[PDB]
Amino acid sequence: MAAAQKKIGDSLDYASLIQRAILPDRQLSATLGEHHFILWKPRDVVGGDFYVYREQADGYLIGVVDCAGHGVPGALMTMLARAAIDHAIEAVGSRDPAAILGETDQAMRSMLSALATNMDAGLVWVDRRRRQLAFAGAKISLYASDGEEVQELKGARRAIGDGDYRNIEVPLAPGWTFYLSTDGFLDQAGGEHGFGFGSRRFADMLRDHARQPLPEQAEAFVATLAEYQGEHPQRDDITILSFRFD
Amino acid sequence: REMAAAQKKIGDSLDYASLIQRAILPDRQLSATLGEHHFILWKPRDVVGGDFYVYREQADGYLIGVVDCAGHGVPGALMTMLARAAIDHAIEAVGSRDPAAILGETDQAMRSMLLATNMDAGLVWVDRRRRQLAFAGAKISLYASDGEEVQELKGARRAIGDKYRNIEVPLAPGWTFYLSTDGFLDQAGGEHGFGFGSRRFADMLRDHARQPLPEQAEAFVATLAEYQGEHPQRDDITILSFRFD
Ligand SMILES: [Mg+2]
Ligand SMILES: [Mg+2]
Ligand SMILES: [Mg+2]
Ligand SMILES: [Mg+2]
Ligand SMILES: [Mg+2]
Ligand SMILES: [Mg+2]
Repeated sequence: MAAAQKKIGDSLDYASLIQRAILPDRQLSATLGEHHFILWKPRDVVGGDFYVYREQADGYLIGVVDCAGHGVPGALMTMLARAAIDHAIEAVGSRDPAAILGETDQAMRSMLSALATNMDAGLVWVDRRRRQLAFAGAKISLYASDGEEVQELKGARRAIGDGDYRNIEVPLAPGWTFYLSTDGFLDQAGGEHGFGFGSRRFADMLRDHARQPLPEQAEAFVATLAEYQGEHPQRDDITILSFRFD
Repeated sequence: REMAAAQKKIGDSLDYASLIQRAILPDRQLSATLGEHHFILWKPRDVVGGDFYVYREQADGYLIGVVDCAGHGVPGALMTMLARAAIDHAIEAVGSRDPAAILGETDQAMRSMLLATNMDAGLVWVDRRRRQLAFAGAKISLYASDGEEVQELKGARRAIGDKYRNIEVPLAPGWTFYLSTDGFLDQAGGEHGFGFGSRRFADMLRDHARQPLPEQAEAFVATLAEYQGEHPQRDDITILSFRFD
């Protein structure tokens, strides 16, 4: 009998309302408008992926997080990590991504006493006033493109909760689109042999669309994966948070 | 054609999600500091629930409490992660000695992060140095018994998320204290499928209040199992008990 399957589905659908409530959608739309786009597709109804955003007068903090697991266990991690990120932003400010990650790690260790509790994160402080960007990541990269060149600011090879973090500071040039993605989109199986999309198809896709309006890029990226994937099930939670300077 | 493998996947996922929820519980700290001066009864309705409990040891005393978040199952379990972190923030912002201030601050921390979102909580600051207690609750009571009388320090009839004060009380020797969510008192059973209730609960506490707390815990489980019979578990159950002298 599939009556139990209906019960769980209704329970998870309501749990997705809780997980959506912790996402900064409204704030992103109201402050960045079309100078951002969000792609957020959990594998199940609730996932282990989420994203953060904190607007300041002089710039903004923006990031993506992939907590251990997907489904319900991943979604539980997402609640803890969202609160751990808020604590960290309050303890060290929103301008130092490496300090935020260090403090997030500590806050997580403080709440969780064999359990996979590690998490990937890519955090960026966009300092509009001083025209420079600070990035710090644990197994998450910052991709940047002007439609000609594709740069990848690689994150540390260590996940949060196992590592000391450092910021990568780049000049902030106009005409550049930035992309923060979890592994899910790049790991999506598909195509002729069932290989994951990968870093090379991803960098090419970004360069190809980087100069385009971000609402158009978002649509093209969704249609590019839908096409690639075909009949293959979604392998992992997908998140792409994009933002553009001038 | 019956894709039953999905039901296995979800079951294994929930069982692993219960390891995450158990990791946020202060079991180890409670056992290491209170030993047999405490007992915990924690039984979610499903694999994961909306109920949890807190504990924070200080040099001069301890903070102990129970929380019942909106819902049960997975949605309830998501609320517990948020509330656990909101309680940590509140303890850091106002200290672990003012239960009413902790509840106020927990409410604010919850409103900043987030739909039924209200929650019940009963928080107690046990002062060892002043030989007193401070209690504040939102739809949760503090029960006390010496095996003869039963005292109930009632919490506000409003939940955290609607509209808090401390009730200070002296610690007399031979008294056992009990913090329970509504789940045990709402358990359907008996002759007419009625919930256990406050009067059967007070009598149960009085009947066992003189026993070692590991024995009380067992008697409480056997009392509900008997009452419940064939009735399914109606809600998440939590009983956190503590004793001084
Ligand atoms: Mg994950
Ligand atoms: Mg990975
Ligand atoms: Mg992933
Ligand atoms: Mg509940
Ligand atoms: Mg109730
Ligand atoms: Mg309840």
